[PDB]
Amino acid sequence: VKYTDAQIQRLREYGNGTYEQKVFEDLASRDAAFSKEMSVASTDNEKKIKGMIANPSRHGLTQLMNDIADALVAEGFIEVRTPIFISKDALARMTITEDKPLFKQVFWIDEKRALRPMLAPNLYSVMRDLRDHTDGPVKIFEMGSCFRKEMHLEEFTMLALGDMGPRGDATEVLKNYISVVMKAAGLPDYDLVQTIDVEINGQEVCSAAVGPHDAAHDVHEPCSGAGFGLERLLTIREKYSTVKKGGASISYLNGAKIN
Amino acid sequence: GTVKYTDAQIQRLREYGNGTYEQKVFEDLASRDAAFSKEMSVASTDNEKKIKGMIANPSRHGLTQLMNDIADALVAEGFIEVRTPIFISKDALARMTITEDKPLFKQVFWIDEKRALRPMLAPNLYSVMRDLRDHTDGPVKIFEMGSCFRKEMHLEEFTMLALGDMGPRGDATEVLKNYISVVMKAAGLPDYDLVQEESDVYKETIDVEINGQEVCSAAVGPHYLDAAHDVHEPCSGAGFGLERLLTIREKYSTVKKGGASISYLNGAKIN
Ligand SMILES: [N]C1=N[C]=NC2=C1N=[C]N2[C]1O[C]([C]OP([O])(=O)(OP([O])(=O)OP([O])([O])=O)/O=C(\[O])[C]([N+])[C]C2=[C][C]=C3[N]C4=C([C]=[C][C]=[C]4)C(=O)C3=[C]2)[C]([O])[C]1[O]
Ligand SMILES: Nc1ncnc2c1ncn2[C@@H]1O[C@H](COP(=O)(O)OP(=O)(O)OP(=O)(O)O)[C@@H](O)[C@H]1O
Ligand SMILES: [Mg+2]
Ligand SMILES: [Mg+2]
Ligand SMILES: [Mg+2]
Ligand SMILES: [Mg+2]
Ligand SMILES: [Mg+2]
Repeated sequence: VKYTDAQIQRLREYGNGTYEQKVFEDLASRDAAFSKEMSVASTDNEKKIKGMIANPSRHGLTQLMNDIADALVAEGFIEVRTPIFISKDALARMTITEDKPLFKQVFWIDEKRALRPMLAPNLYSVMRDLRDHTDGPVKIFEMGSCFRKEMHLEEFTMLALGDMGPRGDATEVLKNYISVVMKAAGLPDYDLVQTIDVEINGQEVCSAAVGPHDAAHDVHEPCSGAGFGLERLLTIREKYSTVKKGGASISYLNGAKIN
Repeated sequence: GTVKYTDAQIQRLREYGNGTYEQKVFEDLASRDAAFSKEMSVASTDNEKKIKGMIANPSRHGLTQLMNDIADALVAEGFIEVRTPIFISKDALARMTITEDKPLFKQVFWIDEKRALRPMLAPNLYSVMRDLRDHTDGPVKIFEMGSCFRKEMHLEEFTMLALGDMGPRGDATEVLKNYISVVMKAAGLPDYDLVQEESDVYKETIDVEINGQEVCSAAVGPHYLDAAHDVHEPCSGAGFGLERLLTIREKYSTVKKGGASISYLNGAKIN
């Protein structure tokens, strides 16, 4: 026997073990193991919360953001912050129009504005404007909340980075930026898949592309960028049993259930 | 003289300039207009220099840096940093006494019939604080920094720092004043006034004001609000506007330049 579906959900509520691989000889031994792992999960959870209260730390998601950010600034990236609201026109220039599947996932605020589902539209705008002020390449990044109707969260934290202007072996430059982020995140082992996808054990954690060409302009600047889901990265690194425990929450705090 | 820059001229000067244009007086319209022309060119020169410096010396964002400076100070004092969802429920708003007939209710961005963008951090922080009380007999001290939203020194999206301290050791007002001091000093704004102000939600607040400008509202309770969140002990909290703090410290001429933007970056207009 394995743990039942309901037992798996019960174990993952307070526990961060790997429960799905466990196998047993009969119901009696499944049930004995379940009772023991439930008790251990709950007591460990309680001790972890008592530890945060006793010795508070920066939030794990905030820490991950700072670790990546300082690595990117050291690589010459400017940090930007852009609004969570974006325009319908801005989405349509992203090709996210009434027919695209993502469009149905957009949270509208009024007839003309939405919560951003991605950072790219704002980031490309800022990169283009900064390039008006320099002869050299412009490298920027942003970390912030994005929203989609729905490892899926309705609110999730994206890291988006971009590099605009004269490059030189753009694909290798982008792969190096991915390396910088993944190593700074504490996840040095990953797979690149095909535009480039980053996977860990088959789970996508980043999508990146060279030359996402900006209908407003006949002639484009060379551009590269990459978008990472930070709750996914944190979940994988800390081995949390669901993606709902390491990010924003009123039930979980840094992996532990508070209620 | 008595002639000032026109309101339109002030807006034009502040678009790229961070000077103090509202102070200028002139003898006549000709002198006003000649000064305007000169100071518009200064403003755009200074703005371009700031942009070029940012490109030559990439850095963390000013708002992010302020957030880190204050957060590290609060963690050093034993505050837990929490992150909570931007979405909150209509019922959560009602427990704050933000119901259909209140003015703040009119400022809420609704996502659907039952959910809204949070206009304040208190609803989620009350929930987390109360749950953490189940795990300790001592003080419960938490803070969050994050975006709040209100239909509208006012932004529609702004970054609140909110802190809560439940079951403080000592007098709740004295403790609140001390943690306000920790924040303001860590923000680089050690000179400020505390002023009692009226509040629809809190009855009375203690506000932090710098030269008359509110940057924080804080309160002990009141009891009805605490009890609505199942809190039955001395409690206090405070909410700071981080863009307002940064604007005042960096002497930016509007509140739109130091936070999130696709036009401004750290005080400079990029378009
Ligand atoms: N729009 C805008 N923009 C910018 N900024 C801003 C805005 N709004 C606001 N802001 C800021 O924030 C702060 C705070 O807020 P308020 O106060 O509301 O505001 P007002 O008064 O309205 O203002 P004006 O200027 O218009 O006049 O407030 C609030 O929200 C409050 N909530 C704060 C607080 C207090 C207390 C408490 N307690 C507690 C908690 C939690 C838990 C426990 C306890 C909390 O959180 C809290 C909070 C202002 O100042 C500005 O800066
Ligand atoms: N709902 C979500 N919750 C958490 N992370 C997300 C969510 N949507 C996207 N991400 C993260 O943002 C990154 C940006 O990629 P992108 O917008 O192309 O995602 P996607 O193609 O919709 O992903 P998925 O196939 O995993 O749903 C994704 O690699 C993922 O890590
Ligand atoms: Mg998706
Ligand atoms: Mg993808
Ligand atoms: Mg107000
Ligand atoms: Mg006020
Ligand atoms: Mg106030």
